[PDB]
Amino acid sequence: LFPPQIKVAATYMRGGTSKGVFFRLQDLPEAAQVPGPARDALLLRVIGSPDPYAKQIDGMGGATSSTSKTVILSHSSKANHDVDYLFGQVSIDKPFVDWSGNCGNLTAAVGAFAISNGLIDAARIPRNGVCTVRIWQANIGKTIIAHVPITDGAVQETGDFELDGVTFPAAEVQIEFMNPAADCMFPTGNLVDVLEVPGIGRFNATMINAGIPTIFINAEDLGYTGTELQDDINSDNAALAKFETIRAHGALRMGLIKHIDEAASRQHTPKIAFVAPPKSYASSSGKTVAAEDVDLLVRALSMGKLHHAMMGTAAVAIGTAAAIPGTLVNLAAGGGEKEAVRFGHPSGTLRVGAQAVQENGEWTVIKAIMSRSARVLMEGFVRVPKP
Amino acid sequence: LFPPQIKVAATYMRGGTSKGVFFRLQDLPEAAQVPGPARDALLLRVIGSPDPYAKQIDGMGGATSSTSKTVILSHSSKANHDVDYLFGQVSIDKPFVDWSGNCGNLTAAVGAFAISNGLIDAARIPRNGVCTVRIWQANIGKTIIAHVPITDGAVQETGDFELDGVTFPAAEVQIEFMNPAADCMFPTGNLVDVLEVPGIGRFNATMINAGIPTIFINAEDLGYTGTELQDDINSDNAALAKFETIRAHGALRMGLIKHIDEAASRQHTPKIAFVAPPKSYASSSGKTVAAEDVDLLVRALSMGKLHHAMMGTAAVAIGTAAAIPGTLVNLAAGGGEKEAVRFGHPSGTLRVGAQAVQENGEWTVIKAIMSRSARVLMEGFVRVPKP
Ligand SMILES: [Ca+2]
Ligand SMILES: [Ca+2]
Ligand SMILES: [Ca+2]
Ligand SMILES: [Ca+2]
Repeated sequence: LFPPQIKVAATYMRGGTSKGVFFRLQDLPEAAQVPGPARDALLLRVIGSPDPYAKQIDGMGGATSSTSKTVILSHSSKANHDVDYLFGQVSIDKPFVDWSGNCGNLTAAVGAFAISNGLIDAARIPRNGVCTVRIWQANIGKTIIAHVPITDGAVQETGDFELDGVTFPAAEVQIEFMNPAADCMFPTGNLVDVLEVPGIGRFNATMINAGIPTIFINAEDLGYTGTELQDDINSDNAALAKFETIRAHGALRMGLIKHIDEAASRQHTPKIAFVAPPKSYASSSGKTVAAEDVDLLVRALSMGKLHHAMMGTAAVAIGTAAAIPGTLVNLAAGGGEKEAVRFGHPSGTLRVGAQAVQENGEWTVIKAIMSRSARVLMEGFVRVPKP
Repeated sequence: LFPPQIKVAATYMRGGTSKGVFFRLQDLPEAAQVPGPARDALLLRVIGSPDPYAKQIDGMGGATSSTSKTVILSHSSKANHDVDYLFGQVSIDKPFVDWSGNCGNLTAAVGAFAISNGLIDAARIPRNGVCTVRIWQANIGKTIIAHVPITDGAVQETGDFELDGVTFPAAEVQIEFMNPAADCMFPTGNLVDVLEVPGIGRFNATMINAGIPTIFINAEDLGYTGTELQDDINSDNAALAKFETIRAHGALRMGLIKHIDEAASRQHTPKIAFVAPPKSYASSSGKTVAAEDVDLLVRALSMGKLHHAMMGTAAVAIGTAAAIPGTLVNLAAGGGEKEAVRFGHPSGTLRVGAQAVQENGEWTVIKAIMSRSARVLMEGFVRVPKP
């Protein structure tokens, strides 16, 4: 006996440079309406994981970190919030869904999905204009604001706003990551540190907890320039192994793990990235990024490979770190106080703003801001074999 | 000033080791219900192409040949057929949909889709048992038969049938490719030819038109063992170019194209593949394929890269060629008469049957047979901006 597949109401969306499968909590099977193995098993099967072929041909996944993602949204019980946002990074190779972080790219899609699916107080949705969606990011306990355009009572998806890494234009969605610093911003208590990896090297690093726990290293310390593309790194097993050990040692120094061996099973956080001063390069689309077009270069890894553009959470970490004089990110951008930076990633450029202000002689960051876009790709029902 | 996206009823399915977006003809926007610019533009946009980033983040595509596919199905008005099947291979990088060939992997999905969407006379569907779907493959003008299991009047999707390259088991769907040889099996009139490839060299090749036009060369004559996985070839841009030049010159030699430059925008057909005698190797999943487990090894390229498993149409070409004594495929399997072969591809093994009969010095093949599986991944509506 092999019962028919179940059907679960879902929407497949692009948010920024990421793709995800979005669910209303109430649309999930009863067993999956709370965190736990039942929920994880459903999401794993929807995506096509675990997959020893690493192709996700038997699911909704695209076999990359940017395309192996799930989102569960529900009404909020938090004061001054409209929607609760839970994000699951679905492992391609392991039966594991990681709930330890946010997805900054899908935030624009979160706002749109909430409006389109009855998760926002109707009084907050104008007939035309802007719907300000106040998102409670339930993974990290942070407020994120999405300013979603509205036309004729519906989300305005289409438009002429272009973002590097996104093939086609769409409507601009402004996002505000409120109070991004973990609440410490710098867990080591230092703006810069030296990560000692005995027998491998010594590496200047800034370790910051804002957007997502992130370790920034200088490109030159790795023999890189910061202009590298995926093909320069992602077939280099030695380089990948090196990034992973530095990430592990950074995780230990940040107090995110107690023993170095824990890093193997904790792949999603912290992120590791490398920075450099402005330099001209051809992006992955063949478009020239001039040194004059950027304040710095940043490349980041996700789930053990160089990311094709930039993770939204990592973009928050870049903006926040750039606003603090003396961080490796700030110094790559020429030092001094900074309200915003435009950085060069493999697919082009991204501008992120972060207002740092002194209070009691210490830096505080009110918010980090960026613009993304989002659109529905498919809507209806996903199917999996009966649980 | 920017109209909403349109909704198009569609089903996203896995068929064999491929994923595709399936449409009823009548569900398409009127402009796309005939061949031409409007249809190709729509399918490109659904998939997320052309994409200079080569990631298909802004569409249904998975940025690989196995995952950049569209299918248009309708009830057949042709005598002795149930469903008209039109397959479009959507280019990742170019504004092109290739209509020159079939997709053998998606054939099982075509049968299931036809049953589930009223494209076959209900009187032909048993309440419980197997529904024999007669498919008119409209790209190549051939009959293909799909034997789809039925439970309680609906397609039985789930089951315990396992196929190398498919993550999870599903219901077995037996497929029959009727009279696979082109209306000639060997367009050159020879079982093995010397293919002259200007700027590269000359190669012994079997060029066969069955399932899909295919050029077969010995692994050793290209400097390979036949045990190669994707990482051994797909980052070797010199090797890839060499393959493409040979593929182009083979296309010309087979009379598929009139001029060598036509191969640039005819990428789906012909295919190029290399063969070897049985050898042990670890598959892409880490599973050992023992030499005793197979009759030969075959690796094939699709759209310029080594394929992750095997194309279904190339599997037909392999089975058919193996059945004709003296082809490079037959010789790789040790020669003599063969009614079926199991070959090793990067993902494991696949068995194909194709009995050949000799009369008056000529071999004919009534049918090529293999088993696949299919399942619905998502159903509902895809969205694209208003055309
Ligand atoms: Ca990628
Ligand atoms: Ca293919
Ligand atoms: Ca129709
Ligand atoms: Ca592939």
